[PDB]
Amino acid sequence: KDFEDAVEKAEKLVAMGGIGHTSCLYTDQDNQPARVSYFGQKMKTARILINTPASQGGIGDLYNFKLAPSLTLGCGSWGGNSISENVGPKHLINKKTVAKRAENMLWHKLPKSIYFRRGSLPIALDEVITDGHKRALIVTDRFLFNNGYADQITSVLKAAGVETEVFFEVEADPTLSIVRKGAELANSFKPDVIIALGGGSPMDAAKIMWVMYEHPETHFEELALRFMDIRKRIYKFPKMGVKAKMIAVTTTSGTGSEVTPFAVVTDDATGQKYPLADYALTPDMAIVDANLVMDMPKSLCAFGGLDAVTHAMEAYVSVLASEFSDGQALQALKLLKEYLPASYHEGSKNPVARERVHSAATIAGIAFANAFLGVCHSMAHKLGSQFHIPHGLANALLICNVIRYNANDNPTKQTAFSQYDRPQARRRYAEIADHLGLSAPGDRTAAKIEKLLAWLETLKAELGIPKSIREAGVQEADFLANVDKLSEDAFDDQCTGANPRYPLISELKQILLDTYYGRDYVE
Amino acid sequence: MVKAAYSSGKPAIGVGAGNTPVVIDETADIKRAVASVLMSKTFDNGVICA
Amino acid sequence: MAVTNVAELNALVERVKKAQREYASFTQEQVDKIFRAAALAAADARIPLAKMAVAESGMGIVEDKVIKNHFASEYIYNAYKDEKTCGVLSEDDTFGTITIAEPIGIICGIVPTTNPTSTAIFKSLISLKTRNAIIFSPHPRAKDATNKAADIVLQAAIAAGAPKDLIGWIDQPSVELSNALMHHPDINLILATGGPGMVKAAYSSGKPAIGVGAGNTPVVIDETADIKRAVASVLMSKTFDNGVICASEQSVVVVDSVYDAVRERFATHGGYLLQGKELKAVQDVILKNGALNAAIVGQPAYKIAELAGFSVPENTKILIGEVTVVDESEPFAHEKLSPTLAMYRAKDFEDAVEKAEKLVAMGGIGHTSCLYTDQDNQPARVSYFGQKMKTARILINTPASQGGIGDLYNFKLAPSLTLGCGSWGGNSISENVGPKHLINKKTVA
Amino acid sequence: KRAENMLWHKLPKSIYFRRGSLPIALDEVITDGHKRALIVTDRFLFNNGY
Amino acid sequence: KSLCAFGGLDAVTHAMEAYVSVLASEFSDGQALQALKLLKEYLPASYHEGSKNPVARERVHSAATIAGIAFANAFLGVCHSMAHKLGSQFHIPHGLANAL
Ligand SMILES: NC(=O)c1ccc[n+]([C@@H]2O[C@H](COP(=O)([O-])OP(=O)(O)OC[C@H]3O[C@@H](n4cnc5c(N)ncnc54)[C@H](O)[C@@H]3O)[C@@H](O)[C@H]2O)c1
Ligand SMILES: NC(=O)c1ccc[n+]([C@@H]2O[C@H](COP(=O)([O-])OP(=O)(O)OC[C@H]3O[C@@H](n4cnc5c(N)ncnc54)[C@H](O)[C@@H]3O)[C@@H](O)[C@H]2O)c1
Ligand SMILES: NC(=O)c1ccc[n+]([C@@H]2O[C@H](COP(=O)([O-])OP(=O)(O)OC[C@H]3O[C@@H](n4cnc5c(N)ncnc54)[C@H](O)[C@@H]3O)[C@@H](O)[C@H]2O)c1
Ligand SMILES: [Zn+2]
Ligand SMILES: [Zn+2]
Repeated sequence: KDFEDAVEKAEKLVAMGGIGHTSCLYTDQDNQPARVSYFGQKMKTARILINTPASQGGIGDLYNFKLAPSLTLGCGSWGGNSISENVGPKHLINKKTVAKRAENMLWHKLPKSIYFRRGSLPIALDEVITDGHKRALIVTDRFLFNNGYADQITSVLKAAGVETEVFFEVEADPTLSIVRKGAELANSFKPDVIIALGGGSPMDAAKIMWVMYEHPETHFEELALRFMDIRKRIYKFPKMGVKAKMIAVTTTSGTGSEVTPFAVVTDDATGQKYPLADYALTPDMAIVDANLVMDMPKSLCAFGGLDAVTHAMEAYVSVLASEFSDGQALQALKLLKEYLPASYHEGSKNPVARERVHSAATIAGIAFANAFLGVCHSMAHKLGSQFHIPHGLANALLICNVIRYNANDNPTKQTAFSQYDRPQARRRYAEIADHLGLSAPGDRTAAKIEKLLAWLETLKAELGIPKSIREAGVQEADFLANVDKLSEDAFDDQCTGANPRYPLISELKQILLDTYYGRDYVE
Repeated sequence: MVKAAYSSGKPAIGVGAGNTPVVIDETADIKRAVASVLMSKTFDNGVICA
Repeated sequence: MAVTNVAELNALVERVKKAQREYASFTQEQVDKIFRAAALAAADARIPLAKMAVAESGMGIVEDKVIKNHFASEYIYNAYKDEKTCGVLSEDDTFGTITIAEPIGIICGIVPTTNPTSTAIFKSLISLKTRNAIIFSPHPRAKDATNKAADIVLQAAIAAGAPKDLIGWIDQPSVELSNALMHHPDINLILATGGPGMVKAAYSSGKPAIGVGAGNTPVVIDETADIKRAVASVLMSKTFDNGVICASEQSVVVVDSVYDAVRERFATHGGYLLQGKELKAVQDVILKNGALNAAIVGQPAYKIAELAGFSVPENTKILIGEVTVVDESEPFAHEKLSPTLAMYRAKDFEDAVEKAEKLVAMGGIGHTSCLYTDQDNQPARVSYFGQKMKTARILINTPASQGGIGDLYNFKLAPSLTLGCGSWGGNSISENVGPKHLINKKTVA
Repeated sequence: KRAENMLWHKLPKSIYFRRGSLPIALDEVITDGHKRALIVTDRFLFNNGY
Repeated sequence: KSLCAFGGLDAVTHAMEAYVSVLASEFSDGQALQALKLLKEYLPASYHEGSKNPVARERVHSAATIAGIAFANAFLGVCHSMAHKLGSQFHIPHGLANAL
């Protein structure tokens, strides 16, 4: 009685004899394009013939010139076949492939402008004035707002005629609860530039509230998913910068978060530190000036400067370490060898040493933005979030054992990478020990690692660092009850995938036990 | 035969039988649709598949 | 819910057949929502699924099943992220052809015991990508790890928009319950991975079956190779999950020009060269009754020597036996599924390929070979090796465990954990199985 | 008092490099919505398939 | 071979003038010295061999860009000022002019 009833009767006529062989349809194929697609969607055959005699049109190269000519017409898995096509010579081939080795594409991604000198805070802030920005949001710490550090930015900004607003309610660790508070302030103010004034946690909380202001429907449970490789991850970060730029003014001289695509934020429901890593979190401008670093106390200068040593030391031995980030990893260790003892003792009376340490933390930030950290920062994120040890103190205790852990000739379960030839972390640790001049002109490879370990054993001695985690204020009844949970949490903290060794969970608790009791790790 | 060709343990490329339901709606060419059915169904007295 | 015998098995397939025919009418847009959310929660549970598969079977390293469950959930998502499999694939206006994709239907899924949870992630993701269902029948040794792995993908898909019962699994397998599933009248495909006794059974039921076989991996290291690369890549891939992976390096063939330098590079590192009494003490522990015993499959290298009757150091990783004959009488020329090697010596490069041609004769006819040489300065040897070896994939300067599966070291092989061998080994694919093998392309001429 | 001139470190937004990363980097400019491209080459590089 | 020797010696002068310049800061001193370390060890190897030592032809192609990181932010000295005039007057190719 209708066209749509005729296809219904035809669907029951391919039910009795032959499930997916061949149907046919006669209509004007030019004036009716909606009926030739409804008939192709309903009929469960292998070939759909239109205005064609089915004997000459079922076989190929007649009336169509695009079907493959054959006299054995397949029906697919509807009729119990495995072709669903016309059988030709391409079904009897057994294709054999020869796959040669290729290397993973590396990169060197930085902010668009890294401005740095002694007093280049207002000269760099005049660039964001002339770019047409009229509404700015400034994310600071609570200490920096009460000490006039946030007033050095608002005085230059409001003198040119922009609308500023200061969010000064971040903590030492940027939990997720104080991020959605600033993201609620963001879309109620609608800024055009987010200035992340601060050293660590004020910058990591500003990068995530840059996401939730740009795309307010993103889930934190999908940002914190651990990938195996970037450019092949499941949750792609959306393209940001469509209504808000990011300026990154740093104050502490230990963390290069102004150039790295990292944002370590706490979940605040289970108490876990999650390093969120994708290159959409890179700021558009990093301002590293040493006028904000002069009045830094001695406890923050020693915690920061020893953290930036471990930044350039793990980015040099990593598997993603190429020739582009080996010069910056060694330059940041040359400056931190000569000036970090001078910047701690002399403090603010020796400004030319406080400036070089503040630059060497950012140069180390160039290194591990493109060649990520190893297993020392994977354990330091869990050790710092469990017992409230500040970041910079945690990885300073751990670095002397990870160097003895990674420097092995035949390690158990070396990692998989196409660029990484063999386990060669012991040679690259010896290339540091003579670039810094720590070695005599005649030495073996195993003797240069001892002079490297003896250097940062005295460097932590004259900087007020304790010898163990027990001397840092951790009870043995509390540490030994969580040393199995922290050894499994550090296995999947997304910095594990760049270590030269792929660590076992039994080996990661051996480093944590030998660092609490003050021993040295021996396999 | 398709049930027997896939019953021996070996990779098999089998094909089956089949009907061919034809739909001739109201906007078709009646002089083409009738003369093409008579040509293809009498082709070798309809021993051809499809 | 549970399935233990044939009376409620037919109630499981009839539940799946009802819920698949309303999933077969989905669009391209609302399948990519399901396929993304299923892979998003399958990589989230890479840690607990890896600890269950070692607690159940006890034949692997827990740290290696993490990056195998991660490979089966984010590399399978990345290659088939935007691939047309549901609606109109192509269309020609000058020739007048429309190519429409379809589903196949219910698929019998047969997982092995070596990869009990990673293939359950892989076969589930490529099934609901092509809008069809799958019924799992796990190995009885590791039945609880597979049924838990398919449950995380199912409960994440229903929250995304899938039907109520799309992925089913046999809760308690048997040799009769699995045979009753393969002879069911309303399933259409058998995705079956296992040994050579299973491929003969998967192609014996009257149904189109996509089977894969086992296989050796003869390695040819000629005189112009990188010795520091070739030794360090064999140790990485053979100790990857203690060699339970298909296409792991079961035997190497070194030329006589660099045979001594390769042995010294193996001896100073984690390899242990077996000498004299220890060589014969391990040849009677691998072949039990003319077949590979299940007591050494996936065990570490110090437990195989402990089962043989001596003691190696606890940190040794590869048991090397220098053998001479290429035959079925030598037990070291077989597939071992354990960190154990077999070093052969050849007098030339063209003699090393001849010994490698006889090493793909015993176990696995067309699975995987390998070759270590400089692929730029020697283009005539990479074409002579590709013409002589009758395998499905030829790996050059590549660890065979990470290089047999795709998207690692090559970026052009299709990533899959079911590696075909072609009609040499009694298969019908000769490729890596992806979502393009479960389509049933329909043309409109 | 003496002050110092503001220095900088300005680079391209992405510096992709390895042995064969020409088509893997060209897939980024495909997904950015670019539909019309102009390629400025030398006369030798056009006649030699580059 | 004529283009490999003209180019690789040009990139030596790129990293050597960007290291002694007055705009040379601590950010572009590591990249200026890294590009001279790679051009010392592989540029004789990349000229003699060529495509028979690809791992040496790759490091020279990377060391020219690492030197490009150096003089993008700390500009060249007086050697390239004379080489632009010496090369445009007598048609000496760039790379040969600043090498002399
Ligand atoms: N972005 C990254 O890639 C990255 C890398 C490492 C660590 N982090 C995160 O950052 C945190 C470390 O940050 P941090 O310790 O460098 O800074 P911080 O935010 O921890 O600052 C420490 C405290 O000192 C005060 N302070 C900050 N700057 C000061 C100054 N100039 N003068 C006087 N007092 C000052 C602040 O009030 C603050 O409470 C870690 O918790 C870690 O999670 C991020
Ligand atoms: N689409 C196509 O490719 C195509 C083409 C022509 C015919 N056909 C089908 O074939 C039929 C034509 O009659 P037919 O006599 O060729 O069909 P048939 O099934 O009787 O085929 C007979 C041939 O198949 C083999 N055979 C039959 N039963 C067998 C068994 N149990 N075990 C092993 N071998 C067996 C015999 O060797 C015999 O020569 C039609 O009904 C049609 O559906 C299909
Ligand atoms: N081709 C590949 O990519 C690949 C991948 C992994 C493993 N494999 C092969 O599989 C083996 C892994 O060990 P395994 O114990 O799984 O091998 P196996 O042959 O014992 O296979 C076990 C599975 O096959 C099924 N099976 C076994 N015998 C059967 C029969 N008679 N009828 C129906 N089903 C049957 C069972 O359901 C079981 O889950 C290796 O030896 C390897 O060669 C191949
Ligand atoms: Zn740090
Ligand atoms: Zn020049």
